[PDB]
Amino acid sequence: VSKGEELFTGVVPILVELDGDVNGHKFSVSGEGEGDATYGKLTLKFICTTGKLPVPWPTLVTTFLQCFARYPDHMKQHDFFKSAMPEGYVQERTIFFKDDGNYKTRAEVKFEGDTLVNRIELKGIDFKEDGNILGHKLEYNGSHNVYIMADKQKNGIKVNFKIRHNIEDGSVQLADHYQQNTPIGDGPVLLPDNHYLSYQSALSKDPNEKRDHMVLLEFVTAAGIT
Repeated sequence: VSKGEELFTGVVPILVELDGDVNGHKFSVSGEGEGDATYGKLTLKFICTTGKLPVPWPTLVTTFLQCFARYPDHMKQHDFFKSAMPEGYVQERTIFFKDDGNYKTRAEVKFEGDTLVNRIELKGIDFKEDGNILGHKLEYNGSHNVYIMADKQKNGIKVNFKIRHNIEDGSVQLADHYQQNTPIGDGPVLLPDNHYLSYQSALSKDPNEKRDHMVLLEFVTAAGIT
């Protein structure tokens, strides 16, 4: 097993730091938790440290650690994420909210000692002040697939997927995701055959937490290659 892989055989502490600006509404979020890739398990708690989060927490779920996905033994040569560790990779995304604005994110995911860290910058523009996002019309508790393909030319991967956030009136707010990952190091990485990650997610609250926050539990499993 490679250095990349063996770095995830046990429980790994996680730290996330995000700075955002959506239509001029600036905010910061700190996250802590742990990942157990053996079980594709993520347990996290995010806290808005600047007061009230100006966007719905559900819209930040996908932004808030694919290196913790459980890759079946027979699919191990297709795990790009762990292969780039500990040096890490840069994840870039554009998330288009149908009939509203878009988020553009840049995240540097890598190890700092024994801690897996993700430093994120989020920029949102063209949002409607009273739309489903800035107007907070999305339900908090709104199995889904994330499609991965190799991008040989850029020595990384290209990822695409759609999320449908539940609107309070019963409708749905589509969030179309376009993602790219590129290694930070100059070392070797695994370029995968087409496959996907299956997500199970659940949002909750900490009963003793007064700050605006989100408790997020996820189970991520690679599939698509039999």
